[PDB]
Amino acid sequence: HHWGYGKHNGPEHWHKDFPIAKGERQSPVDIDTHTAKYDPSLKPLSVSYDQATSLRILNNGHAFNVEFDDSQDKAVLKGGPLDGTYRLIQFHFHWGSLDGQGSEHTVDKKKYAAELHLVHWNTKYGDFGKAVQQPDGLAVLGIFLKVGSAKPGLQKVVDVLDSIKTKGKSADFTNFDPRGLLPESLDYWTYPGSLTTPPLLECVTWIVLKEPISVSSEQVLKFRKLNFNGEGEPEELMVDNWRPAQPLKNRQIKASFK
Ligand SMILES: [N]S(=O)(=O)[N][C]C1234B567B89%10B%11%12%13B85%14B%1158B%12%11%15B%139%12B%1061B%12%112C5%153B%14874
Ligand SMILES: [Zn+2]
Repeated sequence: HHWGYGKHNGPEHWHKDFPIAKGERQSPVDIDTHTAKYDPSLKPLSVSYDQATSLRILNNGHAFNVEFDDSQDKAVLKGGPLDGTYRLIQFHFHWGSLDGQGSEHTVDKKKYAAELHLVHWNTKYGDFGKAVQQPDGLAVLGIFLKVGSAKPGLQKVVDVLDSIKTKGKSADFTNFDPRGLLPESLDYWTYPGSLTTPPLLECVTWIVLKEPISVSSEQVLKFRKLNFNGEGEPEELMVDNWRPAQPLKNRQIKASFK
């Protein structure tokens, strides 16, 4: 009986194995745009993905992960609220069964069709496993997806999903450029939070871009053809793999923009 997104193992059950689910800095959250305050102390955000080296794409039974070589500083996030250098390790998405749901963060209670998480770790801690044990160990760049025009830089991902339909399947995925998944604007909201999946560790500086990217109906439909189950098991479509908004508690969301 492991964790997932169903009635019997979903978000409302996670706290039994992972008591930090009811912690003081859980993610995601609703971003109330009128309560978020512009912060002049924020430095410019630097997304440096030119040298990124993708390796593989994996269906882990919860989402698909595009993994990167993070054995040197090649694709890095710095600036904004961050002190130091954070290395890109992987990205993945959360999405819905319908276009009106799928994001984890919400904006004035609005749910987007999906949300992209680019996961980075603070190089001062030497490895990802050490980083997740620290309050400032990770920086996750969150980008909302809405349905409209196709995102050309997403299509290479979309076209490999056939090869990784079921839990445990992986495919080589070299030379993928994550720059093609970014919107024009780097305007963002930031707050201290957590991983939104077990182990729900309170180790993340969240940076959520205000500008969504647009993807086509056909693109998101292909996400929805993935499977939570393993090969030769009854088919359970990989949809609605999002955690809902959690209590903000003693936190302020800061805006990079006026
Ligand atoms: N939505 S999230 O990025 O907070 N958490 C997803 C994951 B998957 B697995 B590792 B990988 B890295 B860590 B565990 B799980 B946690 C981050 B990725
Ligand atoms: Zn995520």
